[PDB]
Amino acid sequence: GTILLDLAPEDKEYQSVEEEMQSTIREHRDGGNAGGIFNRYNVIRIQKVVNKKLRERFCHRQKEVSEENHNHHNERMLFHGSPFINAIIHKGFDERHAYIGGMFGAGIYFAENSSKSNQYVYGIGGGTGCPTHKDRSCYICHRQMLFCRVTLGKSFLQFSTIKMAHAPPGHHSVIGRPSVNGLAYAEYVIYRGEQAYPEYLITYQIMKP
Ligand SMILES: CCN(C(=O)C1CCN(S(=O)(=O)c2cc3c(ccn3C(C)=O)cc2Br)CC1)c1cccc(C)c1
Ligand SMILES: [Cl-]
Ligand SMILES: [Cl-]
Ligand SMILES: [Cl-]
Ligand SMILES: [Cl-]
Ligand SMILES: [Cl-]
Ligand SMILES: [Zn+2]
Repeated sequence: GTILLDLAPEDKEYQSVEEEMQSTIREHRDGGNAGGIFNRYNVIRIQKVVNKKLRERFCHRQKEVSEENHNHHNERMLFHGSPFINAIIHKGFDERHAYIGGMFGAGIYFAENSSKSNQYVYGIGGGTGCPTHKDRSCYICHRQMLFCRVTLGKSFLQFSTIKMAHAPPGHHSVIGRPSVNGLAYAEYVIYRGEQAYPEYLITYQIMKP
């Protein structure tokens, strides 16, 4: 039931998304190992993901969370990267595919920094990089990430690794927060797929500095 609406680069909605993507790039602690060395993307395409059933599921859950959290669903626009974008835009996020070994356990991970999500596009820690050149810093091959609506509800703030299966009691999400001698950039984790909607599909390259 998914329809992808291609946005014209002249569209202000396209430009809004690209601006968020470009302006949230950060220098990463790993010197570029996972996601590559760049300070700018070349955006190839931005598509709006239209899926009535997925939207219904997302909205139903958002209403529940809102009622459970003093009428604040705390929706945030956040980036997601993984090798599973094609499945996500058709069937949604599915925590049954999330396993307990992750830094914050069996959840679906999002970032406020696009360059953090870019570290996951080819796998955890960038995997082995692009299929053709096996280069995590490939400047040739195309990449995709999502810019998603994410229902956070009441977030549990976590500063170090804790492998949990579900949000803590009374909460709807976990935020891995920067701390001294800890994380550098925030990571946002939900443990129910229906708390995210894959609003925008971005096709891009990283650019060589
Ligand atoms: C960013 C961290 N991260 C995730 O959050 C994963 C969470 C689970 N997802 S998921 O979107 O729910 C998901 C995972 C899937 C599939 C089909 C196979 N999958 C397999 C084998 O996993 C579909 C989806 Br709809 C994809 C995103 C991740 C990212 C890259 C690689 C891996 C293993 C996990
Ligand atoms: Cl416009
Ligand atoms: Cl980092
Ligand atoms: Cl193309
Ligand atoms: Cl829709
Ligand atoms: Cl897939
Ligand atoms: Zn390549």
